[PDB]
Amino acid sequence: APDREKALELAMAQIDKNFGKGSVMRLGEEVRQPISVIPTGSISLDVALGIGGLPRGRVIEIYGPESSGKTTVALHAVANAQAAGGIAAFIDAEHALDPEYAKKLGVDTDSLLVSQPDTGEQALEIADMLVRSGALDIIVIDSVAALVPRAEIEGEMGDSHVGLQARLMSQALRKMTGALNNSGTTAIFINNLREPETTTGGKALKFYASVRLDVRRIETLKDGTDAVGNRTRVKVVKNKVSPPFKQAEFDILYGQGISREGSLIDMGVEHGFIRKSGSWFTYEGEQLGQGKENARKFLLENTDVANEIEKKIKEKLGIGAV
Ligand SMILES: Nc1ncnc2c1ncn2[C@@H]1O[C@H](COP(=O)(O)OP(=O)(O)O)[C@@H](O)[C@H]1O
Repeated sequence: APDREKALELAMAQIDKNFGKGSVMRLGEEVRQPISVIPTGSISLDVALGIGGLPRGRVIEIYGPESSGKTTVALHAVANAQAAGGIAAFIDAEHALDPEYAKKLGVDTDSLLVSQPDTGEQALEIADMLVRSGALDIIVIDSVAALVPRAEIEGEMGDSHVGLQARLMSQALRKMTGALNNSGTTAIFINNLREPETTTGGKALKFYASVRLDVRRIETLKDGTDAVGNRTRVKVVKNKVSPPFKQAEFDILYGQGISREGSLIDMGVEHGFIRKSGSWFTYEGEQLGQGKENARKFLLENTDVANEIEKKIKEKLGIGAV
């Protein structure tokens, strides 16, 4: 009488109809809902997400230690959203943002809303007010930790020293998500997890997110033996719109953003478009140079190649039709 796959498809169906598409899913599954998305600025991370980038109208949490490449992504995400003619807001609570570096990643700074809240309540509340005007495509809150409650800010005693900063973050997200879905704004929270919850407030963010990225630093790019950039490693630990747990890597050169050419090489090799004699890179017969850097340089100067490689890697995977 029983047929496990039949009874299982049925189960899953009911499950998703009760809690939302993606509440349960086979990892090897290949999602075909192309969503609305905001390119991460990293082809690999975009593919890692399985949907081409950050989903729209969702709470995204990008965590990791200082200098791991988080902000940069966050910024690239803002740049891509703006080229699509979208409006961006930046709830700054750290006062670190280097707009000069931002423009370099393609961000139109003169049109970027910025706010520098006095208290945690304020910060979130200002983000909420903006979000629910449906004008914004993306909003970035720098530093989950920085959202300290007002009571703590103003001199207030070690009396009523409850876990209020996390309750703060729960109530705020309880109501913002609603707006975020209707508005379609993607909200990236930047949780610098460094130095019981991930920064006190990220405990409630662990559940409200639709996507959580574990940004980490893994190597220092040198080519020979000198300071150039660093290779980041992102892990999609949570993904409610596609099979989670995938991993993507990329290079961020000092003063520049996520290296396109760099990626192209990586993405290329793992897909046999570009062959890597051991320590020499080549493409369709053409020699790119020894050392990932000479090739990087090669592809930067020979804009024609790279562009056809991007084509091939894209053709094979996505950013296409549906
Ligand atoms: N203001 C800046 N000027 C030059 N390079 C920067 C700047 N900000 C970030 N970078 C580059 O981006 C890399 C990652 O930094 P970032 O992602 O901003 O730190 P975090 O992980 O705290 O967000 C840095 O190692 C550097 O290569």
